[PDB]
Amino acid sequence: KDPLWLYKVLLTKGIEVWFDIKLEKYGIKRNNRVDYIAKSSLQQIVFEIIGKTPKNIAVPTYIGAYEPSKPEKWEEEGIKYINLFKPTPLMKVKPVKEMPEIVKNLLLNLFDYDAKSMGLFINWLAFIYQYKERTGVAWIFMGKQGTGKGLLVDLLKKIFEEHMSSNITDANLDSQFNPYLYNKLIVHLNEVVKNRLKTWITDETLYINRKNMKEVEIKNFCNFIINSNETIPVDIEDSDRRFNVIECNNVLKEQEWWTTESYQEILNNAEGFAKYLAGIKVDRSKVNEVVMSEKKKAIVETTESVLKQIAKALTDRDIEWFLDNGLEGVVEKNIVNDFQWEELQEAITTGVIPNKYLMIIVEQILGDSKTITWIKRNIITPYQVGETTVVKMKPIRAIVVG
Amino acid sequence: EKDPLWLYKVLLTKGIEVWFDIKLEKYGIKRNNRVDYIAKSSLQQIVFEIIGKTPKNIAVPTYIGAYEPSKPEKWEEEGIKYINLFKPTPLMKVKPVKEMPEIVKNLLLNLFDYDAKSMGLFINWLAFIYQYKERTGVAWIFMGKQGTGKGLLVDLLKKIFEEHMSSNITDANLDSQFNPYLYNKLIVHLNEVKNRLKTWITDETLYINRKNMKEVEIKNFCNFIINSNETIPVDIEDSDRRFNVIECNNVLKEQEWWTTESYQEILNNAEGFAKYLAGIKVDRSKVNEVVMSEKKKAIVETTESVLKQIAKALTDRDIEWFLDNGLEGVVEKNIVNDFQWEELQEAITTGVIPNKYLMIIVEQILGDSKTITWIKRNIITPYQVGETTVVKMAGKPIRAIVVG
Repeated sequence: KDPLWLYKVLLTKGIEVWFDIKLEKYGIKRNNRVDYIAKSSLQQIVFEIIGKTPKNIAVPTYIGAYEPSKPEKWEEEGIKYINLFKPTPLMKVKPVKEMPEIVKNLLLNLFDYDAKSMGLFINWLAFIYQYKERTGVAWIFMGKQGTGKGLLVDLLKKIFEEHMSSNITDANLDSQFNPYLYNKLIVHLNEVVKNRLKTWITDETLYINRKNMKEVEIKNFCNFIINSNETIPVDIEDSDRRFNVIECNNVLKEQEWWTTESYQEILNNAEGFAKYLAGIKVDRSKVNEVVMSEKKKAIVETTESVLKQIAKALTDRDIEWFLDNGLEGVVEKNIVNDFQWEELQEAITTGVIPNKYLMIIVEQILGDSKTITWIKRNIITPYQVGETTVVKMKPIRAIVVG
Repeated sequence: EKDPLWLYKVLLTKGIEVWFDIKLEKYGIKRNNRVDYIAKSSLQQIVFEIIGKTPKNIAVPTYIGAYEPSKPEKWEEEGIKYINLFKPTPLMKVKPVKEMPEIVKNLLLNLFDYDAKSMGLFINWLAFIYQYKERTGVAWIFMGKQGTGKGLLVDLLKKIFEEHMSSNITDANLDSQFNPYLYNKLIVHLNEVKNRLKTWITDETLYINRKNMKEVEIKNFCNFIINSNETIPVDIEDSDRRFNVIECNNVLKEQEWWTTESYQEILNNAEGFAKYLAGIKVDRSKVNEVVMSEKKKAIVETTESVLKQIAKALTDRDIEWFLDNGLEGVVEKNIVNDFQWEELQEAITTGVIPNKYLMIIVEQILGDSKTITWIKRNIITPYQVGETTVVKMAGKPIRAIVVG
């Protein structure tokens, strides 16, 4: 008669049930809680609610989708959708112009009373809180322990609730399942997958596999915060566009304002901090902004290969890089004359290096004797420094940069 | 039917509480302080035995199971209705006692080597777990040799906590795809993964995967006890706030008061020990307190990199660290005259070290000749010791590193 009678009677009781062809499960949405259950589970629910087990579930057929920018239901290309994003209490919160003070001292302690980066991080957080999109930039908090990184992720975890992943470590990565990425606005990882993570930052779609559900490709809303107590947590390239790095070495127990209860006082102020974020006026040009802090510049120049730097010093004829790396030791160990010591650095700046001097340079930077064949296949050829050639210096075989 | 909770009420008469758990799609049955999650066909076999008939529809409520000792047996938050899965074991509902049974006191004195401050700090930690039933964010590592009583202290606490404790979790259970040893536990004991464990101590939520149950995120109540007979059981940073370390080298067979029966006499005193913990006056400012015992400081400085210690010595211009590590050998091998041996130390103390001396210093500490490129890529640059630059000393322009 009416194939949606049960759907309507449960809506009166504030309960919205549909069938999700995509997962072959029934969706039930209660009081800011969306569950996916099998039919036999849903039949047990409606018997408790309406006193009878219908043999046929008279409910509509929607496609579940987690999109926080869209209505409770919408449709596109004829297929009708129902939304799986339901905000937690502390996202539906009245704005505030200024944040609770003990929360303000926690972040100031984290950012070392630097306003530009702390304000840039809060602008990033506020954007996630208000606009609920993927930013494509992640924040790495590192340094020492007891600095507040663990608290700020428990502070945000009370704000974002089910939409945040807390302390995902290699134990969950080794799992065949992906639950920490399914319908999340923030994903926290503890300690750090060099490319597995760098991809998640800018992916729109991930394959979500979770236990007793179909493996499904959903759109990606994850923003990553990464805590690490190692000196070099990840390999970062010099052209990077994904990572902001903040090193904090101020321990919270050693500060003026800290008590034992401050950990739970800061946590019991989650409402105030959420109300602050709700009131930030976001600058959308600076959510995907990364800055090259000298801690990040430190991570990059320890990470990038030394053979790459030799090749690029060779390319830019940067004699000053070689002498910063101790090339002048070649003369005090009398490997080279004072006459030949000026021919050798002439060869670097000139971009025409005889095989004789090519080995002298590489062996003094690297600290072991390398052959010309090795130098070409590990420094010259892969980084395209130049061509090995006969040059009229007598016929000297040299490499000409270019 | 008439009342879609008729069956629920009739089993409560027999003292039996059954619900349906939307979160696990299983039926929960709670009997005599012990909770099961079963399939529908199993629960129908249970109620047939109780009421003599098999209902077609299970007239029971729909709750969400949650393990929170702070909350009532049922409650609600938002519209969602909850039922509690924590039900304390007998020796948690027991009348306190002001003083501990004697044979249990000699074990803890023996474990802690008759030091009261550290033993009392551990009992204060235990008492907090017993009285307040929360996660402390601090773990205890018992170390040393074998027969000291650490294993017995774990069977003693396992009789108190029973179902709320995980006993002798080893590498076999970690390699399993399942997590049952962390599901609804107040104490978790590990026998003998540096970051997997350092995170569990301070996490609020774990993803619990168990055999025939859905993988589900639950609240974390675990406090960790760690036994190990290796000299360096874990890597500990100097700023650590999670670990207390106790090394014990008193074997119990070698002590005066020990007999064959002492092992099971201590075990038959679980009630007396539980009542003592119930009566401890807890100081909560000291439950998450960690102390750096001389064994912990050994673990820290065995673990931290030599390049980090060099980099920090360079930073603090601590000439005495270098000579503590034998830098003066540079003079006994006549690598250096008596005169640059004075430039080399003032170069360290001034924080301005010519490349010439920087390689001499590093080679005598590390024991192999390293290049300037290597020193910057592994000591200078990563720990931000300073900038390599041309500095004008005397008349020549000397390449140096300026600490700052």
